[PDB]
Amino acid sequence: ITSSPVVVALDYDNRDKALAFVERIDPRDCRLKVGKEMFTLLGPQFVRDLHQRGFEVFLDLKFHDIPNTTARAVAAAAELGVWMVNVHASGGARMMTAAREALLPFGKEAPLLIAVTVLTSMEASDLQDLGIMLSPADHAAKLAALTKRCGLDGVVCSAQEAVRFKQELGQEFKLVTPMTPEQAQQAGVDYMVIGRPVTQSADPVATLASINAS
Amino acid sequence: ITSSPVVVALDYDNRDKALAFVERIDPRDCRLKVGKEMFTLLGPQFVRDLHQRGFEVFLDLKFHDIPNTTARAVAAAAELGVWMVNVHASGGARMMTAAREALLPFGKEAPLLIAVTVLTSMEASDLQDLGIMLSPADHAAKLAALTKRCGLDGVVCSAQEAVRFKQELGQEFKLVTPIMTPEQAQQAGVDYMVIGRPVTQSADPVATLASINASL
Ligand code: NA
Ligand code: NA
Repeated sequence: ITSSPVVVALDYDNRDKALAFVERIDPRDCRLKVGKEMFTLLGPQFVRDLHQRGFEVFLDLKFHDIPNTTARAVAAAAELGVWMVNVHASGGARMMTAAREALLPFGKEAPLLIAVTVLTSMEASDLQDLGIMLSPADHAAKLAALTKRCGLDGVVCSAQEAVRFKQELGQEFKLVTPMTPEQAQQAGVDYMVIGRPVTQSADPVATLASINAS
Repeated sequence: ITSSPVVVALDYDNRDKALAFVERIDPRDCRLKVGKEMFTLLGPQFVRDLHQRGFEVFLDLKFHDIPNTTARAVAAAAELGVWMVNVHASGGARMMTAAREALLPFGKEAPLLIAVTVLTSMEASDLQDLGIMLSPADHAAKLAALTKRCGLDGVVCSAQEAVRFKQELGQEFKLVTPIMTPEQAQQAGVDYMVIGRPVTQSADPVATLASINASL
């Protein structure tokens, strides 16, 4: 297992460079996130290699499709054994319900099922283009609320909103964040994705130690 | 390369079933669509395996992420040599621009870059949960217009919007459709037509395809 809430983003262009960083660290100190870049390049096999090496994996593919296809993609993630997988709440309640129901047969050995609400990249201008008058946080709030209605395990959101979300949605609703690793823990966050501060550091392990220690 | 506008959806749950079907057909008669069902199970190597068999491939993963991540995913698809790849218009105009710019190094060898607008699964009630009061057809038209503004090659849409989108967006702008029949889809202006079970679960898929192509 691992006591850490830290998930280290592996956003590498190349297999060996990723694994050479992964050798330098220990499954006890963090989990790993595998996103669309490395998955499109290497496939589930890279996730298996991380599993061999003892790590738990957040498969961050942000599934956004019709309900049958998302349910089958999420079930494939569960068959792969990953620890967390995410879907777009923008896919709607039926799609999330279907992703949830696909995991029921896996029991307590299913990955956590997290919704992306509003991508951290989106400003209000981006939202106007798509016909969303609200602010990024009000729309994210509405999507988070829809996510909890469908019984998913939690949402991706800013640490700024952790306070507000743990309020409206409950303590057990997991908040994943893609404001210090101390300030965020106190404000509600459950797991913390951190990339370059760890992967571009000199002693990622010590950096890991330092974040963890707080 | 085939002259057929048919793209047969590979939505199997294992490699051997998929290959049993694919080895029955000829790459001159159709293209193949690989979506999340099979990419999450078998990864990019399955795409390379289909190319070894001579097929062109629509990688249907519907990338919806921040711009710099989508852009890397799109370039990974072009490095794979796929014929088509898609993204969600919902990711916004900067994500689509970043996707298009990721294909500039690949020149004429680049995949066609297509944006999903509204998934065919979404009814008005599914959209209202999200704060969209526009009808699906109108929300898709809005996303389709944004897609063309960003310089992408076309959109996924229903044959029911085909005539509309060709009027609004022009003959060059590609329409990929996933009840109207093939010939009627063509007549409406659809460029490429994804077809799944009618072919994959047919008695003789070689014969079902040939009948489809004959009407086109
Ligand atoms: Na995000
Ligand atoms: Na669709």
